[PDB]
Amino acid sequence: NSVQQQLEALEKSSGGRLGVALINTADNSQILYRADERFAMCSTSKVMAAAAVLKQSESDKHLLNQRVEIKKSDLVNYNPIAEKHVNGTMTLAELGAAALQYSDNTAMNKLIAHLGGPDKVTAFARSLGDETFRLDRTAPTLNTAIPGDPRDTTTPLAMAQTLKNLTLGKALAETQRAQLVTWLKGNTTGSASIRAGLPKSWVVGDKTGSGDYGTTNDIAVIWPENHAPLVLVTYFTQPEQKAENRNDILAAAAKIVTHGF
Ligand SMILES: *C(=O)[C@@H](NC(=O)/C(=N\OC)c1csc(N)n1)[C@@H]1N=C(C(=O)O)C(=C)CS1
Repeated sequence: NSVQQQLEALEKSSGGRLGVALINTADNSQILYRADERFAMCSTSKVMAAAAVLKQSESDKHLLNQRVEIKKSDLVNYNPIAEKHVNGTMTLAELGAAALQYSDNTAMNKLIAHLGGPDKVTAFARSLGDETFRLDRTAPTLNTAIPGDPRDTTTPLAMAQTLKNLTLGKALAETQRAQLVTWLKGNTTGSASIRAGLPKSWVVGDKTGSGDYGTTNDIAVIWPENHAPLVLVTYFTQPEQKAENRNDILAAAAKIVTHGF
């Protein structure tokens, strides 16, 4: 079976819908599966919000250290870092780190509020040439992941292209690019997702997402030991609202598409 056959078979066995885009930066080749179809991003959208703040910081040397007050009323469904800082402050940099490395939903909301709302995140994506990304809601409602709902969606290929631009390319100034990469590499939430399908010693930066409809996502940049980087988006969603999330499917997809590399 070819790689395409392998992916189709994975989806068939999955009980849902799998979206994969891998970009091999060695030769600009791609491994694409439903890559122009829309999926709910869930918390993978946090990369775009953090990057939008990094872009602003290029032209404001005080931005990343700007204090943001954290209140009990800011707490939502999942906020392991922000809850430690109630009655105190976190900087915008600390909010970026918490959003990306712990998937702190309060931190995401502070980034969105700072930027001026979800539509400002969409505008930032558009500024990078991403015609597909849209952010419509704050956390946690951006994770409803209802089949066919266009809110808070993108396609695997659009997200792979933009993640490449953000981390390895044309989107950010060098210090800010490096900061985004540092954040992604230090993610704590991705052990069982793309990372689990790769050689243990490969360096990886990623951002996960999980939502309703068993929606289970991960977006990654991967640095092999002897090869150019790979950029990989694995999105997965299921037909029933209360389906279990399935990080194992993402690991399995990663293993399939990184074979040989
Ligand atoms: C991002 O995806 C976000 N997900 C949620 O807050 C969830 N629902 O909001 C309606 C959700 C659905 S299933 C589940 N576990 N959480 C955060 N993302 C993750 C992640 O896996 O990246 C988390 C660690 C914290 S919650």
